[PDB]
Amino acid sequence: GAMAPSYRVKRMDIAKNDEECVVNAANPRGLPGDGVCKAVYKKWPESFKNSATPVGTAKTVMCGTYPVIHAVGPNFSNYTESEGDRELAAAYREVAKEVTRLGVNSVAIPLLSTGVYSGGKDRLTQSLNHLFTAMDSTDADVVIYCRDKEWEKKISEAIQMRT
Ligand SMILES: c1cc(-c2ccc3c(c2)OCO3)n[nH]1
Ligand SMILES: c1cc(-c2ccc3c(c2)OCO3)n[nH]1
Ligand SMILES: [Cl-]
Ligand SMILES: [Cl-]
Repeated sequence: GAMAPSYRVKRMDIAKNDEECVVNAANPRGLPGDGVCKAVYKKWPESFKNSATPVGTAKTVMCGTYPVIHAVGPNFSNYTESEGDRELAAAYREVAKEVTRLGVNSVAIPLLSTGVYSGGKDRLTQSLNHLFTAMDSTDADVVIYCRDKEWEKKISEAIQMRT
């Protein structure tokens, strides 16, 4: 575990992370995808061997010895708000199981279902709160990666508010 487990947020490509493993915002079919998923495909293509996994689950595949945790958030275009909320919470619980199993001291994580699976809604708070619900009981240092300047500020505020 980390000596003083923390949350941090950085505004940069998660493919450039400085953590011991990465979470991919994966699609269920293990396809290269878009956004975070395509960045992860470019950096760790070997990790897409048999990475297909259902919505609400995570499946880890090693790129060398570097673990890629493929976490499949729901696409809110297809799910009801209620069912999507349940699957988004479930994906993050499976990420916490994998991070724990791997024994890493740090993990790079995107906000699941906030991009093209958002169904056109701002889900920063919904996705971040499910991240915290899952990761709070882990002792890994968590580094959240985002692209938007305003999201960075809002994620940073939410982290600092609970310290
Ligand atoms: C294509 C674009 C990017 C990207 C991701 C996050 C960023 C960023 C660029 O500039 C500010 O924060 N990664 N692949
Ligand atoms: C649309 C979204 C992105 C993207 C790629 C990598 C990222 C990211 C966003 O947020 C952190 O790591 N590229 N084009
Ligand atoms: Cl997404
Ligand atoms: Cl973002």
